[PDB]
Amino acid sequence: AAWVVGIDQTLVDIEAKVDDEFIERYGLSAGHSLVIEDDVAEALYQELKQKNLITHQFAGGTIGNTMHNYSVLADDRSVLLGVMCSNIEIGSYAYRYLCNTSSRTDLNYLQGVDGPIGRCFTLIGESGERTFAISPGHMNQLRAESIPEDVIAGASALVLTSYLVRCKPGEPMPEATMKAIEYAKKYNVPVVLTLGTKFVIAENPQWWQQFLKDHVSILAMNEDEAEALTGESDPLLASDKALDWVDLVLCTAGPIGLYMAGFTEDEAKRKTQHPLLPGAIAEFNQYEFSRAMRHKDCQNPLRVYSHIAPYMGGPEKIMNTNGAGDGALAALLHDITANSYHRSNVKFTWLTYSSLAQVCKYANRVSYQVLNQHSPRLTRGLP
Amino acid sequence: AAWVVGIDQTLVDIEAKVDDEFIERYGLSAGHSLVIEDDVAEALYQELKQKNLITHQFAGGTIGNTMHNYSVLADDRSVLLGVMCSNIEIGSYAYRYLCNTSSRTDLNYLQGVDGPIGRCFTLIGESGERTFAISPGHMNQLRAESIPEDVIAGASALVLTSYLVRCKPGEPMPEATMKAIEYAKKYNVPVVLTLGTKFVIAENPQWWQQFLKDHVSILAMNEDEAEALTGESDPLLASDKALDWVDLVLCTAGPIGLYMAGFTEDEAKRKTQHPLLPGAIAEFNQYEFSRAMRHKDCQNPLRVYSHIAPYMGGPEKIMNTNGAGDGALAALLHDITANSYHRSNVKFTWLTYSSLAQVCKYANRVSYQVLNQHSPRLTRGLP
Ligand SMILES: Nc1ncnc2c1ncn2[C@@H]1O[C@H](COP(=O)(O)OP(=O)(O)O)[C@@H](O)[C@H]1O
Ligand SMILES: Nc1ncnc2c1ncn2[C@@H]1O[C@H](COP(=O)(O)OP(=O)(O)O)[C@@H](O)[C@H]1O
Ligand SMILES: Nc1nc2c(ncn2[C@@H]2O[C@H](CO)[C@@H](O)[C@H]2O)c(=O)[nH]1
Ligand SMILES: Nc1nc2c(ncn2[C@@H]2O[C@H](CO)[C@@H](O)[C@H]2O)c(=O)[nH]1
Ligand SMILES: Nc1nc2c(ncn2[C@@H]2O[C@H](CO)[C@@H](O)[C@H]2O)c(=O)[nH]1
Ligand SMILES: Nc1nc2c(ncn2[C@@H]2O[C@H](CO)[C@@H](O)[C@H]2O)c(=O)[nH]1
Ligand SMILES: [K+]
Ligand SMILES: [K+]
Ligand SMILES: [K+]
Ligand SMILES: [K+]
Ligand SMILES: [K+]
Ligand SMILES: [Mg+2]
Ligand SMILES: [Mg+2]
Repeated sequence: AAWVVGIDQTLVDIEAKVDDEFIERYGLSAGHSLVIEDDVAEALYQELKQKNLITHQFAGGTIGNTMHNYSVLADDRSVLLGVMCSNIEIGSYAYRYLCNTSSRTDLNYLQGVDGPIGRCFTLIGESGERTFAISPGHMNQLRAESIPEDVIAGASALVLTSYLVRCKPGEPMPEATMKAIEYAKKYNVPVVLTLGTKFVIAENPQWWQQFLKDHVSILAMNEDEAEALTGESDPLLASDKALDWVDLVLCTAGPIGLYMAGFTEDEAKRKTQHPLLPGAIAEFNQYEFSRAMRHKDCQNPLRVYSHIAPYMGGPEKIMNTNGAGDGALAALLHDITANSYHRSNVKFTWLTYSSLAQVCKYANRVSYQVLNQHSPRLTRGLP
Repeated sequence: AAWVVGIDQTLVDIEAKVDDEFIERYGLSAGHSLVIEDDVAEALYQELKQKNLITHQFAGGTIGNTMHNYSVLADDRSVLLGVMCSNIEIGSYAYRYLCNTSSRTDLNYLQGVDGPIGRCFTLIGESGERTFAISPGHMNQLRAESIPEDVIAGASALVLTSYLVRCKPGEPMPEATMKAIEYAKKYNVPVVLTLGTKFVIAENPQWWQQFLKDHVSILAMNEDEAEALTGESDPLLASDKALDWVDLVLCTAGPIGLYMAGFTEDEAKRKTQHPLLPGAIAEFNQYEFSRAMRHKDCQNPLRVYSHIAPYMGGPEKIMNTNGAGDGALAALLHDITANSYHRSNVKFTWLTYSSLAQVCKYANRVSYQVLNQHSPRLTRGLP
């Protein structure tokens, strides 16, 4: 009855640990996600195989990962829009993508293409920095016609990544994304945007601010992406600034924990039972126990905030940080879809089922689980 | 480092509720698994579509289900041997099979075939009886050459179903199964056999007894399959009889619960702390807290037994019984693979990591989880 829908560039992650000389030889920069040309991708790939450097291969992609993790956490249906090879051979990257993907992530609406899916070479340097080298293939060949209106109509949210606007001139993926947003507005489905790297956002932060104003209900980002978007180095102030443009903000801050900022109907606010925290906004967590509402659904919207430290107190061992923030987003999507199911099975129009503080606690536990494994994709739910 | 391997006939389950007149019109008998001819399968299928009777479609197959459930429970690798369409189109049954299958069930060793995978029409009658109509396609075209010796060599168990010997004359699947058993014996890998329906076993129980003697370490069955195999209507006596032929028996008994029978080194026996149960074997659970050992690894083998009632006391609602016993088997496979990992990461050579009583408790919880959903395949682990 309730489900979430996402658009991704269909990607398999190919992971390898490499030298600093490896990153330079293929024109990459540490900590970036960069699209590379086909001839560079082949030389890079051939060298990884030649030197037996590939450590893992698995379905990837920001939104693929997030829909996968949602369905693992909720054991409920998500729908992934994107491309898939029209003829899949055994053992191919497309074959692996299907096998790797969560059983409850519906892949029946992927659009056939006459070329390969994307490859993300996830390169870990000696210093521990992570770099993504993207060989797109046909991953940006999703057409607007292939966007099922009915799937978006019944969805609790439409989930997007900023990477979807990055493509070669004339490819249809940006147009397909805007068609899905059109449908979301038609059916009052909240649009979720997660940001992809500070460097990309920094290319044109003002364009992204206007995009958020125009189309986005829920924003997810880490503190560096937030600084690139808003100019605020303080995650709390960056989140508050972004509330000028969206309804609800998830801003993760690594070892500091994570922040949520949103709106609630002033009449319905709920004060916290935790000590009031100091910050750039004094006592910002005063109404942490409130549930989130879209701004338009409030007569007297009150801004509310929450912060929660990592599930992991102290410097407990991190196996691999890749994907931790997107895991926090998957927890939020679970709470939002739970609210949709509880509404159909029936006052104030809520956005989340739980309070900001409760959603933050859940997101923190999910992030921890992702930190304790190599993949950005969970394959079992929380204990 | 540790994994389990299974051989299945690659099958998608197509489920429908139908009338008693439907079962007769296609030559079926309630409660059976029957192979049907291609022209009958097409008429049966066309009628299910015409009358919009299909309620669910999902990857099926006894061993596919069990490898899937193992990997969901353990969040560890299983390997599935079998066939797969060589060219997979989007939306096809082969495409669905790959998407449905657990992320940690390795499907990279499936053998290409130039025809369709199997279809199991799972038909639920008005009276609640379940019938399986099998359209094999190329599911029995697995060749012995396609059995990876290295995969079996490092496995904690080779898992088979009695259905693997059912095929058309001249098809290679029986020979491929015997090749895998050959490798299992070569590397001292225990062979697991689960029985598929009382009616099939009853066709030649003595052949199955000799097969078990010759090749099988671990036997899994329900009480009706056990009666067909052994002639014993009492599940405890049927399990004890089967210990004449195998090392360890899992005999499930529906609302009565389930039984385990095995061997332990007499010196290493552990007495229970539960009240001694009456039965056809007096105080049969006296050494319930012992771990299981293969008979050949005992100098003084002692027969040990355990019984555990259902996790569900009382007549609590059952959503769908399909697959509950095979879920219990997946729990046992988890405990056996855990023992293999704990051995490599290091006395008596054990078969299970836990006692019979503990394995029975775990198997009962898994069965309950399968009873509380429609599919025989779990998509999330235990809480
Ligand atoms: N170094 C760390 N120590 C403890 N917790 C961490 C650490 N890095 C990430 N986390 C947890 O994972 C969450 C998301 O991490 P973050 O690095 O902010 O996201 P991203 O994956 O987007 O870079 C954090 O809110 C925190 O709970
Ligand atoms: N009617 C029932 N009531 C309670 N528990 C059940 C029932 N049917 C099955 N179970 C549970 O599921 C387990 C396996 O069920 P069973 O019907 O024996 O296996 P199969 O699926 O092979 O027919 C049982 O041991 C029991 O724990
Ligand atoms: N959609 C998409 N995901 C990306 C891109 N670059 C990196 N990622 C993914 O980001 C994930 C880590 O957060 C990896 O699984 C990558 O596949 C990109 O250009 N597009
Ligand atoms: N997200 C958000 N929307 C606002 C805010 N103030 C006004 N709006 C809405 O944004 C539009 C600009 O007037 C109108 O639809 C307003 O209702 C704000 O602080 N945050
Ligand atoms: N391998 C195999 N599984 C079967 C057969 N008949 C029924 N099943 C499966 O048994 C399961 C229920 O226990 C279903 O998922 C069916 O697909 C058969 O002939 N072969
Ligand atoms: N499973 C099992 N094997 C046995 C039993 N008794 C003897 N064997 C073995 O079966 C073979 C027949 O002698 C030999 O390998 C014996 O060690 C028994 O009760 N159960
Ligand atoms: K991000
Ligand atoms: K990770
Ligand atoms: K899958
Ligand atoms: K059975
Ligand atoms: K079931
Ligand atoms: Mg990080
Ligand atoms: Mg049953």
